Amino acid sequence: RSLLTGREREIFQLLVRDYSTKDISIQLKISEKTVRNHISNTIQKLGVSGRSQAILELLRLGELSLD
Repeated sequence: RSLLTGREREIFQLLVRDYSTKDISIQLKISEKTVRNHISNTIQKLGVSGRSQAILELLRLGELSLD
């Protein structure tokens, strides 16, 4: 079992790829407000200061790839 849902992991894998929250919402077919709230929720779960430190935490945990 993971610390993220499949959806949360897919959102952060697209931030690694320099997608805007607007691009991400289109690709995953959800609202941009929901993309933002997922990101906020993960930031709080990981205890980190923002999106950059969320990405680096999830790379350190083996949840994301650099590519």
